[PDB]
Amino acid sequence: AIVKMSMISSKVIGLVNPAGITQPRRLTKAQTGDFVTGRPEDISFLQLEKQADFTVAKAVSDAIEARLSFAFMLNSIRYVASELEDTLGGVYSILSQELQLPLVRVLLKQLQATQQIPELPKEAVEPTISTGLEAIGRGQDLDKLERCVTAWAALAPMRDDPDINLAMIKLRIANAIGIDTSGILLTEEQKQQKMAQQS
Amino acid sequence: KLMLALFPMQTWMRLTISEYEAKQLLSDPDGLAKVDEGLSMVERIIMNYIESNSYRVTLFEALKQLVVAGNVLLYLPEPEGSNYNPMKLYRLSSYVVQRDAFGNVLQMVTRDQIAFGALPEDIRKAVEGQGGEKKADETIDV
Amino acid sequence: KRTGLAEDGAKSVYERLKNDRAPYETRAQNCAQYTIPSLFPKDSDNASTDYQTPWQAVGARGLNNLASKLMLALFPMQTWMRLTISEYEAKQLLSDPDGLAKVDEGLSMVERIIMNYIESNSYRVTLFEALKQLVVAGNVLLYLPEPEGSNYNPMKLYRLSSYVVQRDAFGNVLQMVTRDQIAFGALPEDIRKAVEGQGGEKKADETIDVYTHIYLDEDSGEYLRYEEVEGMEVQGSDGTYPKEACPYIPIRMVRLDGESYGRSYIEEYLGDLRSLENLQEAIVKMSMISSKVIGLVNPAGITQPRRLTKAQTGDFVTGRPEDISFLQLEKQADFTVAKAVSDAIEARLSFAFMLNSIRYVASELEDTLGGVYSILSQELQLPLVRVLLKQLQATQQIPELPKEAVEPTISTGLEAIGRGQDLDKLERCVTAWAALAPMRDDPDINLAMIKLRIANAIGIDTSGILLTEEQKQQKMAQQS
Repeated sequence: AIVKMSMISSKVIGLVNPAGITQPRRLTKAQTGDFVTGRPEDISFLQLEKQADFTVAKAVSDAIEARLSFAFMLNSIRYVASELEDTLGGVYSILSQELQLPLVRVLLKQLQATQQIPELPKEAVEPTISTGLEAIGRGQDLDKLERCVTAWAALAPMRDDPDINLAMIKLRIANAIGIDTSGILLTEEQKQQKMAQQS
Repeated sequence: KLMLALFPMQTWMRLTISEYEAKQLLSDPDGLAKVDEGLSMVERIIMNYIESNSYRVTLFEALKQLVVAGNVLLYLPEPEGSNYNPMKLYRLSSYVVQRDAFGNVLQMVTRDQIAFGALPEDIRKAVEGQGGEKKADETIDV
Repeated sequence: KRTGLAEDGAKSVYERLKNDRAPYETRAQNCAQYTIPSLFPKDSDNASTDYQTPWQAVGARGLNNLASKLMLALFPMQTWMRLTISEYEAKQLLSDPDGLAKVDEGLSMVERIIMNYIESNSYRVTLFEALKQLVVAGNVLLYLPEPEGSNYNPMKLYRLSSYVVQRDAFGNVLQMVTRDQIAFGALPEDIRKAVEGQGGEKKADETIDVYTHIYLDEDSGEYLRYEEVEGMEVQGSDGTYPKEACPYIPIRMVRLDGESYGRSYIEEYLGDLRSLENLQEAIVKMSMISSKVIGLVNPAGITQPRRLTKAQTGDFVTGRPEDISFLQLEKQADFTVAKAVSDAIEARLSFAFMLNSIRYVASELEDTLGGVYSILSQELQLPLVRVLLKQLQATQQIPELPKEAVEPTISTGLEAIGRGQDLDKLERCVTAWAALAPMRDDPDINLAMIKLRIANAIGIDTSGILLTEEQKQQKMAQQS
């Protein structure tokens, strides 16, 4: 509607009042200047008076565009998923079970059928957990590991503090983080056997 | 946005081990770390295969089709040597599906118009045998 | 003697297929007319023709900006394809990870040689022209001539009007004919002798039509290529190319099932261009009308223009100011509404053409806006990287001794800009390893375990960079 009103507006028509004295022939057959007989009020141009309707139409169109943009994320990685992209329509979690997992379940088995990713663990089935949000960047294992290693870096000044037990604190903070320290942290037996081997 | 979220540059799938199921049959945690390293290698190889076969373009086309008309069938041909074989995207107009209430029942039929002369050898001989001679231009429905 | 698809002849098939190419030519001509018209002139159009400039003048800017952005993203100055190795399939047939490092170095050397060849042949300008033609009328045929020594041989770009293509629903069936005119002066010797034998006496000026036709072998074969000059082919040109490494590489911007090619990016914004150009033409014509000045003098008054004209500065003249008046274009509100609508159209087109904006101007900017630029990364990039290879490989310009894998190409931009992201995943792990030094004298922890764990978390391959227990043991034993 707005575009068609604009097209209507584009056309120019010269409304000349018959009761007047201005004759368009002498207007057309005249160069720049060239004083001509007539009155300006006689010549008038048709105009599209439909303005308020234009304003209300523009307001409604703006509102519809705003709601659609909010719906299409035009008015906005994990901030490109979890927040925004999984909040403006929860389809990043329904298409992670329809497109992501099925593809990695078929791609892995085919690549096993050929000799490109030989698997022979005999321990587990190595389940695929594509579930992007869950495993966007190999999970939140690097953050946990760096935090626990940084914490272990501290407490170094207080090594010569017989009252406290460094290993106990280290294991307690590891448990608090929830990280697995089966091999990272040497248990009592591991420490004793390492000391014996060192001799 | 969905293509930058679902399928990003960084690994998008993780291979889990279900700890305490492999620990019992394992010598020292170094074995668990080696298992995790092997899983990471498998993930890297999956990245390599997905990127080498131009899967991203087909996935983006499928994603756009899903947004406009949510449905697409992605056929993954069996690997043959190393020559790239991108998944042949099937739009809505080319395939049909049948589902029960649960979706357990599947009956998927895909229609592809390949002109004689480009028909896989087996199909070329099959169509030639069923009838007489097929023009190299006319389309053959498979 | 030619089999199916070629018995009638290259000329006949080209004439037959030209009728199916007409709609694409017409839409390309319309798109060119509303954008820069000189880009895609009509066949009849020739010298002495004036290309009236479009009124809107946003289509030209948008086309130029899209072409520039696509050149910058798809084909940057630095490397834009990465050679893969299919890890752990070579390790089974490889001695030590140092061999993997050497293989990676060789692949990098191959990539550098490809960059050198692409730059030395002015591929950038031809590719820019091809991208612009794709944006205005998405279809181009890029012929890559067989390398000869080291002399420059830029690809011979073929505009839409110079060739035809035939595709089935999949597009597997190809029957490509390219028409080019050579004025009997640059004709290679074989073609010149062929035409001289077929005909009588020719002139060095008159044009000679040369048709190159390639088609699928009727049997389980590859593409058959031959050149037809006038009725009969030339015995010299009997080349045969594999279905994979075809150096003609037809291109399409927007691919639709059934259609053999076309659907330019500007094709689906042609309505916006139409409306904006109509509005701008109306506004400009209104301005031109307003430019004319006419002195409307009321006859009922007493002011006579003759004494007004025959008077110097000052020179008091009898009359009344109200007698003399000038007609004006009072069409003002219409001007406001037309300006508002034209501005809205310009804004939508501008952000659609990226006017109101390597890796950010690509996987973003030229991605969220522009639909798919990754179709030109599988239709232009990969095919060119797969022909440059096997051509530089048939000639002795790149090493040819894989004997491990086929070394796939991941040329497609987003995936490979700057040899992937290996350098970041390496600098991060090296920075992590640089740390943990102060806690080395900590009997509680095993540093190697944390190093391996962080390497696994990053996902980088640590086969050679990090010495495992065994290799460290042999190294220490040998050092003694």
